Amino acid sequence: MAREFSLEKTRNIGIMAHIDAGKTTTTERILYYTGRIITITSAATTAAWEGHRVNIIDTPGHVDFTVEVERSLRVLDGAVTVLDAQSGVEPQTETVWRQATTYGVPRIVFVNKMDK
RNA sequence: AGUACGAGAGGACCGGGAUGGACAUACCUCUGGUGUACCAGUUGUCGUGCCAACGGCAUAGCUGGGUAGCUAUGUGUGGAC
Ligand SMILES: CC(=O)O[C@H]1C[C@@]2(C)[C@@H](C[C@@H](O)[C@H]3[C@@]4(C)CC[C@@H](O)[C@@H](C)[C@@H]4CC[C@@]32C)/C1=C(\CCC=C1CCCC1)C(=O)O
Ligand SMILES: Nc1nc2c(ncn2[C@@H]2O[C@H](COP(=O)(O)OP(=O)(O)O)[C@@H](O)[C@H]2O)c(=O)[nH]1
Ligand SMILES: [Mg+2]
Ligand SMILES: [Mg+2]
Ligand SMILES: [Mg+2]
Ligand SMILES: [Mg+2]
Ligand SMILES: [Mg+2]
Ligand SMILES: [Mg+2]
Repeated sequence: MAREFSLEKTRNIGIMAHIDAGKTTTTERILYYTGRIITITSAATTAAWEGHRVNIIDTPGHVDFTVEVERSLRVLDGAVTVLDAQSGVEPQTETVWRQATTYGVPRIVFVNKMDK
């Protein structure tokens, strides 16, 4: 009938980072918070945050699996680049950053592992 | 401590615990073995005059169990600090 969320409230985002940076943990926490008033599977997951629809795609970090990053950045609108606090930008962080730049995807950086 | 290291794959030193193999030793409470003067079942035959009950011989006649002792495959202990 009528779409439950308008175009102005849609966010198609991908979580990308170097290996072990915390993409899966971040996605799990995001899903938990959006679902409270968690198994991560499938290409994309749909959730709601503050009246906004959020499609999340969690990407792999290894350079061996750059296909997933490519095929996700192709269809995504925004990206969250996760950085390990102790090491900052790492080689696969650079690789995913260049892929996002090639696809012209806006990015927000998130420094995870501040407690480490 | 998935820490140091490592692009990644992977992946520690040092330290702290648990639990084994093999070996040694003591020991029989347990699990089992043996257990020829323990209990019981049973065949053939000869006896105790006969019935009943018993004895001899047949590998301890054979068979099912089995005390102590002696025992391992069983139970403790050791090579720690
Ligand atoms: C985000 C996510 O879920 O990544 C998953 C999904 C993932 C990207 C996977 C790695 C790999 O198997 C991938 C390939 C390319 C494998 C070949 C084909 O089967 C294709 C169709 C297949 C597509 C995707 C797939 C299944 C993931 C992954 C990495 C696993 C980590 C390892 C560390 C050493 C051992 C491996 C992860 O957990 O990050
Ligand atoms: N100390 C700490 N560990 C984290 C944090 N986020 C994730 N981790 C852990 O670091 C590892 C990161 O792996 P994962 O989240 O799967 O990351 P991915 O490789 O980017 O998908 C896992 O062992 C997590 O438990 C964080 O903020 N702090
Ligand atoms: Mg992951
Ligand atoms: Mg004994
Ligand atoms: Mg005894
Ligand atoms: Mg005679
Ligand atoms: Mg008679
Ligand atoms: Mg004779």
